[PDB]
Amino acid sequence: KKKSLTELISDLKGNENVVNWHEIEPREAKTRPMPESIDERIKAALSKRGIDELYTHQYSAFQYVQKGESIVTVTPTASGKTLCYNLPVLQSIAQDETNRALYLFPTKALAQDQKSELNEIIDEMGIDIKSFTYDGDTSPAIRQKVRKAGHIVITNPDMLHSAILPHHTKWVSLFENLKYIVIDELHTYRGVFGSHVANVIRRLKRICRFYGSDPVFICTSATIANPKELGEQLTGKPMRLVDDNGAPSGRKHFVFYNPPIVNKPLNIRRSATAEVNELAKEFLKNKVQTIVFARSRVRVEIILSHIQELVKKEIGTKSIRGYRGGYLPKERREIERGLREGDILGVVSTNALELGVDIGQLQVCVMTGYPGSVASAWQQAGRAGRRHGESLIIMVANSTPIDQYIVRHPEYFFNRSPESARINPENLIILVDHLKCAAYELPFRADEEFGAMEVSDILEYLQEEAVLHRNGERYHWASESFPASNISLRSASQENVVIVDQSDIANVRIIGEMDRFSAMTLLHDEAIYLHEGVQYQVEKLDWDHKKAYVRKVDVEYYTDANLAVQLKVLEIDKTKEKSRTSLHYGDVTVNALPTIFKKIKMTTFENIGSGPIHLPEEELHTSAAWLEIKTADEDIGEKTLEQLLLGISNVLQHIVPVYIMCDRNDVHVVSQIKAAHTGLPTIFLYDHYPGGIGLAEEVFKRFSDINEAAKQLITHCPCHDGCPSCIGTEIEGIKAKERILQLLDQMS
DNA sequence: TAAACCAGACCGTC
Ligand SMILES: Nc1ncnc2c1ncn2[C@@H]1O[C@H](COP(=O)(O)OP(=O)(O)NP(=O)(O)O)[C@@H](O)[C@H]1O
Ligand SMILES: [Zn+2]
Repeated sequence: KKKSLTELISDLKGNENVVNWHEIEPREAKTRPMPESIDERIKAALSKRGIDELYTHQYSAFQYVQKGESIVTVTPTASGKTLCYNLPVLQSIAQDETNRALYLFPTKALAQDQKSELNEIIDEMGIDIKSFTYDGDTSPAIRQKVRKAGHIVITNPDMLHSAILPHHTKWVSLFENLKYIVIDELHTYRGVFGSHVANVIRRLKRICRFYGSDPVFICTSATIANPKELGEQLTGKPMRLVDDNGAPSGRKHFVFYNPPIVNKPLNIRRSATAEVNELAKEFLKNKVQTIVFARSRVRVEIILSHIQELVKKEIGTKSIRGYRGGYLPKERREIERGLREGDILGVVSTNALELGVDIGQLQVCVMTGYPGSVASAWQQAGRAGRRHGESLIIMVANSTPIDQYIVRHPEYFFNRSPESARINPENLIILVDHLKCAAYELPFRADEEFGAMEVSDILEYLQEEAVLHRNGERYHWASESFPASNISLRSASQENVVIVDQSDIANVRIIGEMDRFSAMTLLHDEAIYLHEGVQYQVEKLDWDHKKAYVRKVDVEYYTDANLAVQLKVLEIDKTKEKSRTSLHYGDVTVNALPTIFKKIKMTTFENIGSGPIHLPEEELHTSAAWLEIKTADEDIGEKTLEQLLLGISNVLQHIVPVYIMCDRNDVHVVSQIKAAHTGLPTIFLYDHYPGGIGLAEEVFKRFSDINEAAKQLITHCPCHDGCPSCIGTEIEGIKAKERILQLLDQMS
């Protein structure tokens, strides 16, 4: 009636729907002694924390930083990440208490957690070293004190952009004695957002070199293929990489699971949801600490409900919690604390827990479908694993062509190294914005470089635009305006819809948040919102004021709605015809229609009703490049053509971010069989950004190279006929690669 | 697919 973790592994190993088993060997610690040049109080505080010797990567980090070489360390989960930058910083401040340090954290939550850990170690040390967070949530009263009292300042790239750099005169104390700059999640600063952050760091560099201090960069990265490369491109300093993980590891089983078949003629497999519910059932009933990742928020709530209902009989009510970003802050801090301290047995989470928050180590990880990227899969996997014991990671594939491809061909996943991080810090829009901010902070000499090389031409352009005035060889700010306040480092942002519960008007409370775009389908005027298994019904969605008023009624079902997406070219402004195709660049609009939502019983998963959603067709206006296929009378069948269009779309989504150095999400590639304005099959590439940010323009400009590199990728892909790294394994004839390549020929 | 962020200081009225 009680099975151990190893016994449960044995049961899984045999006679199952398992399709692959991958054993990751245990790794015993590799270590060096604590450098006894360290302050004795620091050694004692670390000895209390079980840190008597250092790991190889921690030691290498310390020595590298001690000599002044900038580092980027790839410290996995529970591998002593924090100490790599905490030891140099605390050492150097304990040496000369006039020293200071910047911590750059991608979120405010991680900033608060780092402040907490630093405060604990500082209290154990006994020296009056103050570490403050200066994010947006810092109340304006304490900000003045923090500027001139905080030895360690913990912020965002965002808050570095908007407040610290432009008021560098109010941060004198910090800037004159800046020895270290910590960047905690290098990989999250990629794509266009990384392009912005790069120029933010350039402005930080110029302020530092002005105030008389050249600090050294300590970066932490996830497992991306180019960590040193992204680190150098982002910091602009020579980066030396810390690869060798010297932390203790345990046996790790990484298993591919495929639901059984329930109707072979129609070839429908069981829900990955049901198999995951039952697997987490078996693991949590035996009190095994388990993380269960789900691809969407709704599936997170569904799996939470099912798992809790099936396991409450044996384990209890309060042992299993959910996790998604729309939760309240206090809620998420408590769930993190509970996963850490060991009083939460199971957690069902969105990808929000791929982010390196400290929830400790899990024993079992369950993936309800392939996350969508190799790096995300490996991140979800690294969330489980004891220091010495065993660990198990089950990836229950679903009915996705990509997931079933991983299942039919498991070597494909384990040979692909995780994705690369690409930024273009010389995007015209981004570089111009940040030049304006930098000039506002300090007058910029024309001959002096900004990152790569001289930028005097853009400075002439800026003087022409009444914004800069040129005195001598330096351009001064020539406008009463404040540039950094109207520039958003992640302008693909939004106001969020606040979820308010007017049940009793005596105690009306905010129960959560949700991005405006998602509220169209998850918080419509009769939606059901599930907040950690708690049922609410949206009474009314105030779209204009970003509010969703709900009540706590108890029903049997849950709502799901889908968005019909459209794309309409407004006007073509640049175009180039060819022998068989035509390539245009112009303005397009993407339209999202809420249409109707469906009611589905939670227990049976059967449709029990439908309803309308009366919301506006929300349209995004942006720029796009697109390719029209010219057809004669001798033309391909429509649906063979459509499948070929989908293949070309996949190949383009792979090649374009590589060529124009941006992220895969910075540009979408949509296929249309009969475009509305021409009737001709078309491939659209539009960057999803309110203002056209020039990705589609560069796609149009360098499109021939993109095309031929696409052909190159198709021919040098190791698969038979097709895989999800090229034409996407969903064309329904033989020799699909050849047809795709021929279409690429007619485009070239 | 989910998720994330944004002057310092003064002014005029409660
Ligand atoms: N030299 C050491 N000896 C013993 N334990 C150590 C040592 N260095 C680090 N640790 C342990 O490391 C644990 C947490 O590591 P940490 O510095 O937080 O990186 P991390 O867990 O990988 N960050 P994350 O990837 O977001 O989870 C603590 O519980 C420490 O006890
Ligand atoms: Zn392939």
